[PDB]
Amino acid sequence: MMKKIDVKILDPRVGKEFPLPTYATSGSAGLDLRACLNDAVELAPGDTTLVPTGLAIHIADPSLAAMMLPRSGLGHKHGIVLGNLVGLIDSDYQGQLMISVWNRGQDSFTIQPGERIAQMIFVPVVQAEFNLVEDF
Amino acid sequence: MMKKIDVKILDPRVGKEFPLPTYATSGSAGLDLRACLNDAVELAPGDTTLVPTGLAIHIADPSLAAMMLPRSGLGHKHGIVLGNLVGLIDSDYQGQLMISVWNRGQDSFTIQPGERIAQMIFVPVVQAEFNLVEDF
Amino acid sequence: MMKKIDVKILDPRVGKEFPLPTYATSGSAGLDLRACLNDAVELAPGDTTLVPTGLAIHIADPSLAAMMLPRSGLGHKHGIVLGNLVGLIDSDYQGQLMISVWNRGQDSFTIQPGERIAQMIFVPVVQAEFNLVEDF
Ligand SMILES: O=c1ccn([C@H]2C[C@H](O)[C@@H](COP(=O)(O)OP(=O)(O)O)O2)c(=O)[nH]1
Ligand SMILES: O=c1ccn([C@H]2C[C@H](O)[C@@H](COP(=O)(O)OP(=O)(O)O)O2)c(=O)[nH]1
Ligand SMILES: O=c1ccn([C@H]2C[C@H](O)[C@@H](COP(=O)(O)OP(=O)(O)O)O2)c(=O)[nH]1
Repeated sequence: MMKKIDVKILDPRVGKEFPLPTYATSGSAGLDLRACLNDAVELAPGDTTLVPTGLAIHIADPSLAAMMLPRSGLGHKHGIVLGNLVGLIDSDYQGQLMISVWNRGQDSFTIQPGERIAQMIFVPVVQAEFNLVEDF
Repeated sequence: MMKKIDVKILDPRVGKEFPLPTYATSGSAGLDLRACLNDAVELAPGDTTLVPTGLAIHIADPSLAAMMLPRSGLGHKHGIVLGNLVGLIDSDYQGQLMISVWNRGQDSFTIQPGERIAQMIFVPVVQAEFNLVEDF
Repeated sequence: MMKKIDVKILDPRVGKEFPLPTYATSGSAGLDLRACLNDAVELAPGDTTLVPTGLAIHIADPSLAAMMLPRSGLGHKHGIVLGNLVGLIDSDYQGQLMISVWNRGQDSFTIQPGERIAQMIFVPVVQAEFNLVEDF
């Protein structure tokens, strides 16, 4: 299913020094995001850091949200995951996408400028209207 | 999209001492949940604890589930996340919502009564009917 | 909502030594997955391991993805979660489902052959078509 999402580029390097995110295959559910850094960031085990993506999106439709997940190989093989585990991006959020990266493993790891470090999917969300009942 | 969800309050303090969860903005995808505690809980790095919310919901529609996620600022900035990473609440679950809180960081942190510590979103789920094939 | 998903069994023990995954209740959103191991795997605190499921699925519909989540009791009570926190399975992925299991807790834990260690849900995903704008 395709839905149009507005995106604004916040850093000159995006699209130039490294590309805008794209779905690898037609059956891909997540987009990879890349670290828009100036210099490489070394993470010792336990450290977390905030990495800019140089992008800002505006989903604008209230039935849709985006989730940021770890990448499997990096999570499982290298211990490089998200400090907030899963990031949730609301339809009305329009600031920069920032990635909390946490080193949950036992070896230092250096994030390279432009490396793909997390992935994003867009899911339908429903807003609950609570019906108070004293018992179900 | 709005769907009606039944909710039963399990503790007298909910709605009184602190409010029932609400969507901050019209374009919010998650509801914040608050710790329905009697006393503050100090978490040393590594500790996990189970926090009641004083609420029980009953989604009751089998095409819908709820997920409990960490809050970004607390996850990323303070290392306060969920012990089971992401909690999944089924449509037929009707017991109390309980939040596993884990201190994945390096400083002790005290959870205050009524503090917002996790967030919940409602997503559509599909139930798979498996078609056995010997090869795709 | 029911959607048909093709599944191919990769190990003789699946369906025989332990069953194919099923929804416990009609209102269940996730399927439990079981470790298709030969011998029990002991995990010391900090360790991660990759566990086969002996299964391969092919969602094949591009509006649908599957997520692998920790099980609550094991995550919260025993510190046994996923090394990549949340696993995302694309509609065109057709290789074995493998589970990164991480021991985030403080006690060694042994995974038994056939034990249920993670759960899977199928969610609708949307593929974003980015509309470049200089400002929102
Ligand atoms: O990994 C993340 C998570 C969230 N956000 C943005 C989008 C979201 O709308 C806003 C607030 O996030 P939250 O999960 O509501 O947490 P908090 O209220 O603790 O800031 O920050 C990010 O850029 N990256
Ligand atoms: O953070 C959580 C996760 C789950 N639950 C409830 C809802 C769910 O229906 C029930 C069982 O959870 P599960 O993920 O199926 O795990 P387990 O079978 O290991 O108890 O517990 C919570 O209250 N909080
Ligand atoms: O827990 C997991 C996560 C993913 N996969 C499969 C499905 C997915 O299509 C493929 C690639 O996963 P990914 O999240 O894209 O990460 P990476 O590109 O780092 O391999 O591996 C698994 O078997 N188990």
